[PDB]
Amino acid sequence: NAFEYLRTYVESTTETDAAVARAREDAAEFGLPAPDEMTGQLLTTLAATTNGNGSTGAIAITPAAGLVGLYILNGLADNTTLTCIDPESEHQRQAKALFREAGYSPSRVRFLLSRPLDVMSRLANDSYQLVFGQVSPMDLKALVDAAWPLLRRGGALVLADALLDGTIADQTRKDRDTQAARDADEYIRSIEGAHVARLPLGAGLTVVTKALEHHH
Amino acid sequence: NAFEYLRTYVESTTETDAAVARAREDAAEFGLPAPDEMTGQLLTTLAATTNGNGSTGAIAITPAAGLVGLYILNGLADNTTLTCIDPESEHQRQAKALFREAGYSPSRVRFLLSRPLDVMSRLANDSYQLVFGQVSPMDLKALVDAAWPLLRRGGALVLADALLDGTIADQTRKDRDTQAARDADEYIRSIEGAHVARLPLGAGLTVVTKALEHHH
Repeated sequence: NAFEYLRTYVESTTETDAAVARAREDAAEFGLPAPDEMTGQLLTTLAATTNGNGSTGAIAITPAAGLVGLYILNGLADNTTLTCIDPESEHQRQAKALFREAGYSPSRVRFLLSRPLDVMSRLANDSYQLVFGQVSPMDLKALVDAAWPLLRRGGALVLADALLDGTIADQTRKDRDTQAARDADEYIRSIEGAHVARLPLGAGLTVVTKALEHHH
Repeated sequence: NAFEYLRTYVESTTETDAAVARAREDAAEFGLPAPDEMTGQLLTTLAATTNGNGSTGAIAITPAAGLVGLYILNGLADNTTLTCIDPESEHQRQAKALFREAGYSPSRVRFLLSRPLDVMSRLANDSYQLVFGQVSPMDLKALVDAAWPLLRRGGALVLADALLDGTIADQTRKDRDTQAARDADEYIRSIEGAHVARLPLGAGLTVVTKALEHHH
């Protein structure tokens, strides 16, 4: 109930961006998983707060990198890049187009036509300040193991719909997916030197940031 | 409906912290406004992601600075301080005690026994990476004007319950408060070089971070 009145007021009141609205329309036309406006604003916040200094930039692992990427590019420091990863070629065309239409230079974005877990093995460790992942619950754990090394301290890994609306921790709900999402959550909460925040956005967002060195 | 199952699973699954649980019990015993566990985790994330370099640290403006402060201290870099602000002396005793009980050194915290809007005039501009405010809707605008100058670029101002559960933008709802919260929201969305994210936490959280310099 109350979630939607908040959503409605925030959505019906956020100044519309043409490039963003276009990317949201495109994603919907192709049936792609697209984080809502509130989740995107939080992506802009993290891209803006995370440290661009010494950072290559951000990584967006999702079929709809255009929508997500636009939110990230809004906050990211100019001397960093957005690296998008998806194996589908029309998704590469879909993304580069949206960036082109928005006023973005090609030098700010990089698209890797690959399966996420295959190419992350080819990126530099400790070089990224932000990683957004939109994957299947069965890939969550692998994505965490793949992304963690790439993340810099003060860096955040953002996992969309990772909580399956709370579906997890439910006797009735036996499922290949629910069980994988449950193991991911339990696994994520077990890693050391990580800050875990699980928020009421989309189907439940898990953001895990790499802790800085602490005396306490 | 779905918000609580997510909340329940996340709350019932977040590894309990003694110092934090104590601060949450204390706040409840004194009837103080206390952000839930999910909002606190997001505070840790921002304290961890924002830049401690060249920053004095964070500011917590709230009657329950102990609970809020503990979440912030978890992420904040060691070479920064948490500045708490409240005019009530038992709140100062309440906070310093909770920090003392948690393993925190007195050098990491600073308490200013003052009314927020009176003392912010006495702090250094462009020196803070994070400011959390828990105020009345009638003080929101003034808090933004007071906090903005103190915030560094890449810095975030976090305003608790600023959306009044979406209550705003409602013909029926005439009110001294709703009208002030509405003007604050409209005013906040008008400032330039600011990233505004409004999220479904508490009664509606507004976080506005100071944008970095952008060519785009």
